[PDB]
Formats: sequence, structure tokens, C-alpha cells
Amino acid sequence: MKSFKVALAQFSPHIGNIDSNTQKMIEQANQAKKQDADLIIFPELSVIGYPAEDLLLRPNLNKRMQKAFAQLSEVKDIVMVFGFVNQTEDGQRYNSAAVMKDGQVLGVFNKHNLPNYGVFDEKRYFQKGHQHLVFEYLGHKFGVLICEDIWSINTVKQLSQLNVDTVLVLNSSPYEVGKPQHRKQTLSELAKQLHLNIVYVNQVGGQDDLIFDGTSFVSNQNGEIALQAPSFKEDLYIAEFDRDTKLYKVVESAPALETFAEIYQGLVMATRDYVERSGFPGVILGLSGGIDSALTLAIAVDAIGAERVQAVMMPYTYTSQISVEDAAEQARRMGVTFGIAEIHSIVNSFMQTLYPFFGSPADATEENLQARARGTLLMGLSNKFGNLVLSTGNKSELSVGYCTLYGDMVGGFAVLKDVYKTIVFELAKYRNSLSETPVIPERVITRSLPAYDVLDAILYAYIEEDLGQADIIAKGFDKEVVEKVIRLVDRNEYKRRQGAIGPRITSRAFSRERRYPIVNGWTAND
Amino acid sequence: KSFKVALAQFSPHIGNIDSNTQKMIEQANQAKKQDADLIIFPELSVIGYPAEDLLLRPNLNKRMQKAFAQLSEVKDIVMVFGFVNQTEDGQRYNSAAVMKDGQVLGVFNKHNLPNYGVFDEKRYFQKGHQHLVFEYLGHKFGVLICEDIWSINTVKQLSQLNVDTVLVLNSSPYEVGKPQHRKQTLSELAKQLHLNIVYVNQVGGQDDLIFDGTSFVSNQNGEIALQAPSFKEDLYIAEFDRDTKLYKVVESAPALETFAEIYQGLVMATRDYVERSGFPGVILGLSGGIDSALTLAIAVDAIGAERVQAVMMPYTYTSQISVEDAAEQARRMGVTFGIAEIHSIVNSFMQTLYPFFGNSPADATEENLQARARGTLLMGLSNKFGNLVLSTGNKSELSVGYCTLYGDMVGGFAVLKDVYKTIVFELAKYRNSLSETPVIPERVITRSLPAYDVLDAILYAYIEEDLGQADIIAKGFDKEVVEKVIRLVDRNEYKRRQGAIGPRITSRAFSRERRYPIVNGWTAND
Ligand SMILES: Nc1ncnc2c1ncn2[C@@H]1O[C@H](COP(=O)(O)OP(=O)(O)O)[C@@H](O)[C@H]1O
Ligand SMILES: Nc1ncnc2c1ncn2[C@@H]1O[C@H](COP(=O)(O)OP(=O)(O)O)[C@@H](O)[C@H]1O
Ligand SMILES: [Cl-]
Ligand SMILES: [Cl-]
Repeated sequence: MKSFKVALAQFSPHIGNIDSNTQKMIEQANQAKKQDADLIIFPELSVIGYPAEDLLLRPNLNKRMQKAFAQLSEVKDIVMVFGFVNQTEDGQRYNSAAVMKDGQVLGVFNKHNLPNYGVFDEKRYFQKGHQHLVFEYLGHKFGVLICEDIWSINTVKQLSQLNVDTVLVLNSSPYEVGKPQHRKQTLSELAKQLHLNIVYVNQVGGQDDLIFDGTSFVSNQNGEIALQAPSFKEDLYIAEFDRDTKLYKVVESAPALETFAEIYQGLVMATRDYVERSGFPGVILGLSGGIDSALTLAIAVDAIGAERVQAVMMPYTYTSQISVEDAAEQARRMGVTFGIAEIHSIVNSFMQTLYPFFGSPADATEENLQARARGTLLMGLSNKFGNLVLSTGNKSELSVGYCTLYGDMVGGFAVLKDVYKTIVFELAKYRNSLSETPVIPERVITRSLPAYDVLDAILYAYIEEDLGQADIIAKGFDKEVVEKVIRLVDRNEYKRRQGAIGPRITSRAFSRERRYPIVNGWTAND
Repeated sequence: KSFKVALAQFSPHIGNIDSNTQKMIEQANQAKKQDADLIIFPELSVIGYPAEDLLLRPNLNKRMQKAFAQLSEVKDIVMVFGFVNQTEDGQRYNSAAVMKDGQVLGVFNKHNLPNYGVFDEKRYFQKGHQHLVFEYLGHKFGVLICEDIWSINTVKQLSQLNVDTVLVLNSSPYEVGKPQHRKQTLSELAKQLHLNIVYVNQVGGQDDLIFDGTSFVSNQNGEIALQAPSFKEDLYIAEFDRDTKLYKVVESAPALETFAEIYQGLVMATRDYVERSGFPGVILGLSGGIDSALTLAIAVDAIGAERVQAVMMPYTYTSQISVEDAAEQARRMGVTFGIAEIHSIVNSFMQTLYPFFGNSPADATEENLQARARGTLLMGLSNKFGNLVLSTGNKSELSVGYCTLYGDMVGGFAVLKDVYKTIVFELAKYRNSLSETPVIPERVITRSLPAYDVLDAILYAYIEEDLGQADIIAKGFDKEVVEKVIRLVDRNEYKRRQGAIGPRITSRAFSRERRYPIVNGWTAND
């Protein structure tokens, strides 16, 4: 029983970009070695990332996993524990963890408990494992489990019956309020009950509609937490096992974030990641003088810097002068480009055009025109100069439909869509507490393709037949044309999501049937 | 002995157990009048398909019990129908009940739970392991559910029990060519295994799916005895001949041609979405192009010209030919037709955008404004008079992003979203072939709530906690207020789907995590 160091790689994957994830894993394995780490543990499915969705069904996936193992086999002098998709001779696919040292696969674990509830759909992709993986390294017995496995009492008791010393847990555990600290409380008490250490490594970063908080930790077999990684940070954390005490050395950490601080940092991270991974030069949003847009403005500025944020105030007849001053003042305090674009002429033109159809008492229709004029103005600026539009609707509004389709719903990312109005106020107060001078004014808080016959054949091949680029070209189509079409299909996933539902007639409809990430990194070549 | 089997080609109202139960009772009584000895309903007929997360509601089992109690009053006919079977441990199965004179003779639990493509049954059900064979009038009936009949191992097990007829309940969604393919495959299976197959399928449009029906009876010699048409709700009777040991062969019309079948499916789906959402009519922009011309014909065939409105919205480069072809189809089909010029609206947008654009060169931005002016105009008319807007984008356009967000993507139902442009031409040609005078001009074919603190508490109860209205009221909230909030949440499912993605921070996000149907008939109480 020798002393050793464990590197927890709190890692943010590019979903589907196996080449990129593998390269970063190698870079992190090198960095852990420089820090005298003897093992490095990566998140669940780290080679491809989470949620990769229907990328996990592509026929060429196994060959890419094999190439990834070949590249990882070149890393020397450190045990690596990482996530991959294990496909067996029969064709079964497993959610798996590999233990590798000097190009030798020491063992493979197949996840036992496949979540298929809430945000999880793992039985669309994987068959469940039945066997356990225990390996001895430097006199220490390591067990391996994946995410949902550590929460199944039966699965963990089985591994405990093998008298494991440390359980290594790979995770893609999504964030929700309170979960980061709740994970630590539960797995600490569990570590104490079973007299074993738990090394809990979690994915970090925003991905489409999800946040992954990271917040990795090491809990000792006495129930005390030895190492605590912060939430929403990508880094390598080192834990040190003491041969004499049979415990990991306790490393002091900062206090846990307050509830609203945690939510706030999560939204900042999610906003930054969506902006960066889609390659946007910046963001733009409508500033109404109200608290939702004021909060979104602060989050955007915290995410990518004021130099990349643009704000537009779009007053109409019933827009108070106080509203304009509060919007202008926050933009000034935060250093954000600010413009004013009046809509009364646009609205009047709509009304003149609609008049012969209306003839009708005024109602929501007239107010909805105002929202749509604003949305179209923002999309004009977005189309021209490329900033992502941030929608400012909150969860209370979206719950009861107090929002306008194609009006204030306009946007490519809705920062507050899962934030109740009650929480919006709390986040605004929190953000102001971070600065000597409130950033949110305090009164705001208290108020050329081919012709269709060729094009459709290429689309049918890519969509309905789910063929890769090489196989579509082999049908007799030109290579650059096929590459361009596939690029356009993947790039417009985000746009298809906002369209209305419609009836399926094919073997592969875009909605419900075909599940692909928006932020998608799957490289075209085999 | 000879007997008659009634195949109930049945269209459920998803989630409306009361209504589905009453209609099942009506069909069973109708089948008795026609001397049927058994009546077989579709998969999950009591609740419908896809009911999605309604299948997880805690009060579901009590509603199933009431439905069984109501069905127990039907006497003198064997009923075979779909329901959600919840056992003492709380596990849920996708099940079929065999009932006669208020007695459950047997229960079958589906063995093969599809979790691919459009199916997510492992989100809701555990799999069965046992077979249900019952003898009635000397005939051995086996019972299977949908995906079960496509699993050779499952069916071979029934063959080993010497079944005479396999009864199959199905919620099999439509895709082009599938109605006839089902008959060819299951007739050969019937011949291979020397058993008859009674194949009953759900029919009707539901949200993004079409169910074609096309129920049938295949004899053990491989010949089809009875063939129901596609896209019709009806009761079909098959007669078993004691002497020949076969069902009597009943003459049917020829199978629909490929494009005739697609066309009828789109008409049916459009009608069902319109009627089940309770819209007075539909409205659409007529561009003179083939997509909107086809959508107009489908809308008229669906609900009648008196409930269809068309608007031509020309701009500077809108050809006079385009306006005439749109007007002429409207006149030919008897559709109200109006013209709304957008020149002034677009000019107002340009004037407002000018100081932001400056001397940036014109591009797609300017043309996108035209699409957005049109969409806002259509939504003005929809908001004021209540017609559903039909969007006319096709699958080729949606694949490569050759559409505009909040412009020509505007709509509440996208008739052609899964129809490639290549198929659009064939559907227009088909529709013209039905009348002496083409409907589509040939030229077109060749070109007051509570404040947010109370509101958010109620929403948290309904959403995060998934409580029924009585349990939310028991927290101390006013009954009418809770009822109104729940109504508004359910009524705005369609709207939330069209909003931008955003990051989850709660235990129940609207996107991905919470999966409810749009056309939702779940009754509020108990
Ligand atoms: N069930 C539905 N399916 C599709 N579209 C619908 C449905 N119910 C309403 N709509 C559309 O949504 C519109 C109402 O939403 P919206 O335009 O945002 O304005 P409002 O602020 O009045 O809610 C209707 O005018 C109609 O076009
Ligand atoms: N990855 C993305 N996520 C969210 N929004 C995006 C993304 N890519 C582009 N957008 C938005 O979609 C717009 C492009 O679509 P659209 O407005 O319909 O114009 P166009 O017809 O020229 O494509 C961009 O201007 C931007 O606002
Ligand atoms: Cl989790
Ligand atoms: Cl099917």
C-alpha cells in the first residue's frame, strides 16, 4: 500500500468531436504527469462528450473509438480512466470506462444503471452492464462506476462486497440548484457507510439546454471530504493518498456558494459557452428598462465582456422616459454599446396595412405588433453584423404564455427561460451585491446549391439513410457539393428547433425522430 | 364453430380517458349489433398514443380503474383493449386486457418496448415476460402489442403454444410505403408460422405524427382476408369459417398510389390538428409558388374552403404573374383572398435600421425583412380573428436553412415540413389529377393572474412537483386561481416549443425534461 496522487480532470468536452476530446485528454494526462499524478480520471463518455444524442448511433462510431484508443495508447507513465462507447462483437453498445496504462487496456467497465428519465435517454443508445471492474495499483484496490451507478444502493453494495479501497466515479451529472452540495452530502455519508473512498469526477460546461457544474470531489472512507473542486470551472485537481493514514489528504476549500451565486455563475457559464462554441462575435439584446433584460445584460457582460455586448432600446408611445434612462444608465455603467431605435413608424405602417382586414376593438393584437417590430429590428442587426440575439423571457412568462411568438421570444439563446420571475429578482440583487455601485439600477429591482432533384437525393442519403459523407459521394455525387450540403444541414439544427410542428411522413423526421446536438462537433471524415 | 371479430380502427383523444372509454363502449355496442363475438382496439386505446409524460401522472392508475369499471358494464362481447397496467410494486406496463361481462379474463404486458426513432417506451414502462393465450369457442387466441409482432422470437413463442389467431394491438405511426409493407411482411409471417394475424392499428393525426390505420386480417395461408383503408376511423368485421379454418376473404379497393397515400395523410393530419385544437379556420400566405399552392389545396380538402383564408403579400419584385396565379387558385377553390402590400412596412424598417447599417452593403438582411413583415402581418390577422397560421416551408428548405426565422417559418402547423421539394411537385400533380379543372394552376407546377410570488409557488407545485390541482389547492391556494394557472400552462405547450433553447437550472425544465403532448385531453380532476 504505497502513497499516490489522483488527478481529477474537471473537463469540458466538445460534444461529438472525438479528435478534439482525445487531444485534450492527452494534454490533461501530460499536465497531470507534470504534477506527479499517478492516475487521471475523466468524466463519463469523455472521448465523445455528453449529451451526444443520436451521434451515438452513427455506424462509423466504433472505428473512431478505435482510433481514439490508438492515440491514447501513446500516453506513457500514468494510469488513465476515461469514458468511451464500448461496442462488442455482437454489435451491443455500452456506456463504458477504460483503465489504460502504457497502451494496455487493464480493464473495462460497462455502466449498469442507464437513466431513462427526465433529461436522460440512455436506453435509446446503450445496453446495460452486469460485471464490476476492480484493479490493484500501487497496493490500492480501485473500483470503477459510472454516474447513475453510484446512486444505486444495490450496485454500490456489490462493489463494496469486493472490499474496494477507492471507488472511481465518472460522471456527466447535469446541474440543478442545490445539487452540487447535495452530491457531496449524500456520497460522503455513503462513503462512511461502506468504509471506502469515493473519487467523484464530473463534466463541466454549458451544452445546448444543459449546464454541467463540475464540482468534483474526493470523499474519504470516514465520511470527510478531502478535496473540493469549484463549480463551473475547468481544471485538473490533485488528491493525495496517505499510505500511513489510509486517507486522502484534506485540502482546504472556500465555502460553498450561496444559492443565487451558484445559479448566477451557472447562467454566466452557459451563456459564454453557447456564444463561444457557436462562434458568435458577440451578443445583442433589447433593453426595456425592465428587470429581465437588465439581468440578462449583466449576465452577458459577465460572460463575454462589455466590448462584445450590444444593447438596443426600442421605445414606443407608452414607453416611459424613466425606462429609457435606466436602460441607458446601466449600459453606460457597464460599458456596453447602446442605441435607441423608435418603432412608432414601423408599427403605424403595420396598422395601416392591417386596417382593411380589421375594420374590431383594439386588443392584444396591437401590442403584439410592437413586440414583433422589436424582434424583427434585432434580427436585422443580427443578420447584418452577426451578434447572437439573447431573448429575455423568464420561466413564469413561458409557463403561462405571457410572451409573444416572434416578438419578445425572438432569440437564439434564452438565458432566463428556466428562471422563475421570483428568482430573477434574487439574481439581480445578488449581482448588485458584487459591486460598490450597483450595475443594475436599484429602482429597476423595485417597480449555390444544386437543383432540388440532386439536393433531395443527397439529403435523403444523409438524413433518412444516415449515411456518412464518403458513402454519399460513392453514390456518384460531387465531393464538394456533398460536403457543403452536410455542413448546411448540421449548421441549421438550431433553426429547425424553433419551427412549428408538422406531420411525419418519412422514415426520419427532423423533430422527435432525429436527435442531434445544436453545438455539434462530429467531424465529417470516417 | 364460426365467429366474428371486430377490428376497431379507432382514433383516441390523447389523454382523454373519459372520452376514449365512452367511444370504446360505443364501438363495442356497435360491434354487437353487427354480430361480432370479439372486438379489438388499438394499443393503449384507453389513453391513446403518444400520451408521453401523462403516462407518469400519479393519478393515472385511479383513472384506469374508473375506465375498467365503466368498461365492465359492456356485456355479451369479448373486448381486447390497451391500458396502462400498474402493479402493487408500482411498476407500469404497456398492456392489453381481455374482458367479458365485467370480468378480466387475462392481461398481457408488452414484451418489446421500442426506444428508437419516434418511440420512448422505456421512459414509461417495464417489459413483460409472459404470454396471454385464451380459448374462446374452440379457437386459441394469442395477444401481442405492436413491436411484439415484429420480434420473431416473441412470435415464435406463441407459435409453440399452438395459437390459432394472434390478436395484435398497434399504435403504428405512418410513413410512406409502410401501410402496404406491413401487410406483405405479416402475411408471410402468418404463412411461416401457420397462424392467423388480426392487426388493429390506431388512426388519426396527433401532434407531429400520423397514424394511418390500415388494419387487416391475414390468414394462416398467407392471404389477406380483410383490408381496412388508410386514414379512416371505422369498425371492420372479419368472419372465421369453421370448415375452412380461415377468415373469409373480403374484397377491397386497390391500394393507394404512393402520392395519393401521402396526400390523404397530410389532409387528415391537418384536419385533426385544426379540429382538436378547436380553431375556427386557417390562414396562410399565398406566394404564387408551389409550396403555398399545395398547402392551400390541402387546407381546403381538410376543413372546407369556407374556413380557409389566403393572403398575397407582394413587395417590389413580386411578379404580376405570381399575384394572378394566387388569385386564380383562391377563386377556383372558393377561398377568401386578400392582398396586403408590404412596401411601406419594409421601408419603415429600413429607415429605422439605416443609422446602424450605415453603408454596409445590402445582403440577405434586407430580404429577410420582407419575410418577417409577412409573418407579422399573418400573425396580426391570426391574433385578431383566431385562424391557425399554416406555414408552407418544406423539408428541403428546412434541411439547409433556406427559410427565415420569424418570417416564412411563422405558423402553428407546418403541413409540408417533412415533405421534400421533390415530393411537393408530385403531390401537386396528384391533386390536380383529381378534377377536370386543376386547382393549382399548371404554370405554378412549371416555373388576471396573481402576483409573481403566488404565481411562481403554484407553477412550482404544478411543474417541478408535478402535483395535481387538488393537491396544489390543499397547499392553501384558491381553487379557481389554480385551475386557471394549470389551464394556461397546458394551453401554451405549443408556444414554448417555438422558443429558443436556454439553460436548465431547475429539477424540471420545459425543454427535454418535461414531455407533454400539444393536443392534450387530460381532464383536470382525479
Ligand atoms: N394550439 C395552438 N397551436 C398552434 N398555434 C396556436 C395555438 N393556439 C394559439 N396559436 C397561435 O398563437 C397565437 C397566440 O400567441 P401570440 O401570437 O404570441 O399572442 P398572445 O400575446 O395573445 O398570446 C394565436 O393567434 C395563434 O396564431
Ligand atoms: N448556432 C446558432 N444558434 C442560435 N442562433 C443562431 C445560430 N446561428 C445563427 N443564428 C441566428 O440565426 C440567424 C440566421 O437565420 P435567419 O434570420 O433566418 O437568416 P438567413 O435566412 O439569412 O439564414 C443569424 O443572424 C443568428 O441571429
Ligand atoms: Cl445525476
Ligand atoms: Cl411500428
